[PDB]
Amino acid sequence: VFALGNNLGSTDGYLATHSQIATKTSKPLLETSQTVSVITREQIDDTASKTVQQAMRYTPGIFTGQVGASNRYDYVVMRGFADNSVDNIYLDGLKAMGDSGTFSSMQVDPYFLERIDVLKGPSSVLYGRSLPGGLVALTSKKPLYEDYRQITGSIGNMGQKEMGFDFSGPLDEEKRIAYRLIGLGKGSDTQFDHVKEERYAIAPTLAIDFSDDTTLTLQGYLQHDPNGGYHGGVPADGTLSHHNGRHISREFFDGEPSKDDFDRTQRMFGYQLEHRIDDVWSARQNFRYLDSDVDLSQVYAYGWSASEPNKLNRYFSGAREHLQAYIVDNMLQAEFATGAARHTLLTGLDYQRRRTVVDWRSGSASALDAFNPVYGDDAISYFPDDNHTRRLEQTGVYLQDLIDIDQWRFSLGLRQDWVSVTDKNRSTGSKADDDWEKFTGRIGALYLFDNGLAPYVSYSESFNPNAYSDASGTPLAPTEGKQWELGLKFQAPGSNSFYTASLFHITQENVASKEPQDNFYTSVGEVRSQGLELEAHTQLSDNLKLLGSYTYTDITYTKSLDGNQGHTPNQAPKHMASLWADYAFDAGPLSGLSIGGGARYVGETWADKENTLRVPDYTLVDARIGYDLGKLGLKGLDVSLNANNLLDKDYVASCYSLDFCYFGEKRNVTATVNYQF
Ligand SMILES: CCCCCCCCOCCOCCOCCOCCO
Ligand SMILES: CCCCCCCCCCC[C@@H](O)CC(=O)O
Ligand SMILES: CCCCCCCCCCC[C@@H](O)CC(=O)O
Ligand SMILES: CCCCCCCCCCC[C@@H](O)CC(=O)O
Ligand code: NA
Ligand code: NA
Ligand code: NI
Repeated sequence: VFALGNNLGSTDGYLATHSQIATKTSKPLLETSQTVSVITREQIDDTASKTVQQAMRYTPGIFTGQVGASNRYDYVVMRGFADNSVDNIYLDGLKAMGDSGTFSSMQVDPYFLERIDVLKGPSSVLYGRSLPGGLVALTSKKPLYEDYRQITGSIGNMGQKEMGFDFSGPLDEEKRIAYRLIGLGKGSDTQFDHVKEERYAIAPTLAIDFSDDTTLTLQGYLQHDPNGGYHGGVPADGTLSHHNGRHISREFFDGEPSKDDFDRTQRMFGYQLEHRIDDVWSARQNFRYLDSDVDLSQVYAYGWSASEPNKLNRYFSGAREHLQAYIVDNMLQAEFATGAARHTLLTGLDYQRRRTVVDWRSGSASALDAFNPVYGDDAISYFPDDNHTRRLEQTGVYLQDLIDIDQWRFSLGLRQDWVSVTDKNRSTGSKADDDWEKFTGRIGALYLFDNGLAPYVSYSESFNPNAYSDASGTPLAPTEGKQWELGLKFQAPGSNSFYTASLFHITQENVASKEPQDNFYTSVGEVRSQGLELEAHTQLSDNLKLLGSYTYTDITYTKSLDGNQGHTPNQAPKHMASLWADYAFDAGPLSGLSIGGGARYVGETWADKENTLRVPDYTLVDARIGYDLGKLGLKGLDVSLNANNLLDKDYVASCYSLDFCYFGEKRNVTATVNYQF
């Protein structure tokens, strides 16, 4: 039923049986030599996660707090590696292709997805450039071959309101052409004064069966965000502590209302072609093109002003960016036997190409009182403009073999990569132009016991182009990740329960390092991240689903010129844990009702790489109640009330440095109505 490039599992409540993310071909999680979590549509809905980042808050090895209550972009820190977290997202097989070094990172609304898979650790062997911590792969909704219709409505605090629809179905008498059309409109004042978020999006999709051997899928995703919510940060002095006498509200807005814009338009046109050649061979081509636009205009705080007492030193930052990008992945796979051994041999060739045109304005703004701001003084005092064109190109050739034999599952992969990047400075004339070729390998071995236990060991690699440069303005060499993972998976034969343990050790080399006086880097640092991840999904009866996680992460700088040579980076909790439970009353008095709840604990973190100051820990509580009106004669209609951060904690979710600390989201309460067919 076509495994190449599909998950092809089966899902039941919060638990899926298979995935494609570690292998690029459907494999049962139990027989897969990597740590892989999967978050279902149902999980996303039950926790009322507004955002792919928020949707990961019950998953071990993941930190969701990088910018606190900001929703503009999706920051997912994996296994301690925060440094280019916007780039961890892949969509229908293919990297998202935002440009991490500009304001043009892309955002996928969760209403368009059906699933989210997380793969832990270095993963370049099938994806090219990526992070040492791993990757997140989103799977979008697809056309259906029986008629389906949903309409959905939401109201909330902070002025939240959402409407959305989702029609799918067969288009022809013979059920070989199918559509899906998904639309939404969405808005929020946030917790923060004078800010809106706003989105309108629509996703059409056509699915065409060609002979008995081919499917073609045409895809669009048009999204427009006329407002970007909030993306500010404030000093730790006055947030984790008192500044002179005061404390700095979690509703505080560091900008100017008359100069705060964030307008993002993102359009994707894509296709997936699946083709069966023989009983042995399959091919598959995935492709997507992205044309984005960002206009941005903001005044933002950078520390206390040194001459004015209770006011924040502030700057301006404008941008107009046009990004155009494309990505294609070609795969050819064979299923054949050599004696006792089953082989699944994959080769493929991918190609990425990205151009981004960026006109950046900047300058200084009047200072602003941090407790009793007076807005209005929006005159900017401009610095020199800074205009660039930026291109990247990556090309990969890769080979994988999955060898099955007796109770062993083995895994081999190689990949050759070619990366070119170039920056034209249209303001000063100058040009950077640099290219690297990289080789990556992965090897895994798992053993599948008769009773449902599956120990596995795995070795694996990543590379990623370095964000930083040397004294001559040349980029540093790419960073290299290497990981040994040792893991244990369990599912009892009968049950719908699943358990996982992973011990891992990751090394990151070529990390940028600077002597504090210097303003240019050298690639001479190293980071080591090791820890333990536990994950439980339990069906305790037919009415009760549980998810449990625990995460121990010891990440430090094992080599650093900055003076931080045994420190833990910021945004890296030593401990995290979570627990979520949904109860659905079967029969009796409360039939149709559902209650669920959860708790998430995040340990203390450092505010700074110097480790001079702690961010306190926090436990947040989320809750829900739902009712199925099908019980009472209105089949398909149901209704829910959700609350995240039920106890309305103030807290600093994290800091990026002592100058930039971020508040966690306050209590968020959404009530929802869905009518199906
Ligand atoms: C279990 C108790 C809670 C159940 C409450 C169910 C009712 C849900 O109402 C939400 C429907 O409202 C959505 C309307 O939003 C858009 C309309 O406004 C236009 C804005 O210009
Ligand atoms: C109900 C959902 C509303 C749909 C929102 C999508 C907005 C996308 C803007 C696309 C504009 C270009 O296509 C027009 C052009 O080239 O001039
Ligand atoms: C086996 C045949 C492949 C099927 C056709 C797909 C070709 C994809 C074009 C990619 C362009 C790069 O190659 C350019 C390069 O960086 O050199
Ligand atoms: C059968 C396998 C054929 C493989 C074709 C490999 C082509 C790779 C060269 C293109 C790489 C660009 O991103 C950078 C560049 O070339 O400057
Ligand atoms: Na892994
Ligand atoms: Na938004
Ligand atoms: Ni616009």
